[PDB]
Amino acid sequence: LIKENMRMKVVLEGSVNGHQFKCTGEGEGNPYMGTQTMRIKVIEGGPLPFAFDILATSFSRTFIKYPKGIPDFFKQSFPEGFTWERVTRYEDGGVITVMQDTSLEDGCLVYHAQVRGVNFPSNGAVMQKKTKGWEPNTEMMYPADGGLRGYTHMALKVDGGGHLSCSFVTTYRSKKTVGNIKMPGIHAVSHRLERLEESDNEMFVVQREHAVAKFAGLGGG
Repeated sequence: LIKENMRMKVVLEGSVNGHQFKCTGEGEGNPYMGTQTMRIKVIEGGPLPFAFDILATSFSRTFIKYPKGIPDFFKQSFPEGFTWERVTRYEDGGVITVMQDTSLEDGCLVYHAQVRGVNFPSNGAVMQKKTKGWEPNTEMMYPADGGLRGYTHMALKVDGGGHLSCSFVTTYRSKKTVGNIKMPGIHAVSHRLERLEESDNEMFVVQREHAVAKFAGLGGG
């Protein structure tokens, strides 16, 4: 079901500080190598009056490299797929809630994300488009009643060389209820998300991600 080269398509829509928009993306990657690239268009509501960086982490968990010794929750969830629900809090008060469905349709991964952001300061780096991409990070993953909870502290680079911190907790839930998933233990996922291309107003973006699971040291228990 999950081949060495897999394509994905995504619809992402919602609002940030009351501004409605819709984006569509399509890409491909190597799910067992933890690599993927996506080409994204803002098709409604552009140009967005906020940094695209705040959406970039909402566009793919099937594409994580898992070593022997750590079961891959996401790959095992197919054909039914899985969902994820996330609340992201930024240090300047911005809050983004995202609900995402992941499905496998005609051999393609198909994502739908609904996003609602509020409370971003009007003259902050996000709403003034003064961001410069995400620093690499490590997400902790914990088993929780047959799903996973992911916990992340991320740093968004800003003009002036500072960072805006954010944290989030993601609930990952499998839609497979025929067949069982072999649950992992506590582990960590290292991510690096890079912007490859962008147009002037960010209405076209290409981004690539590398994600590799690892054991979590003392925090692994």
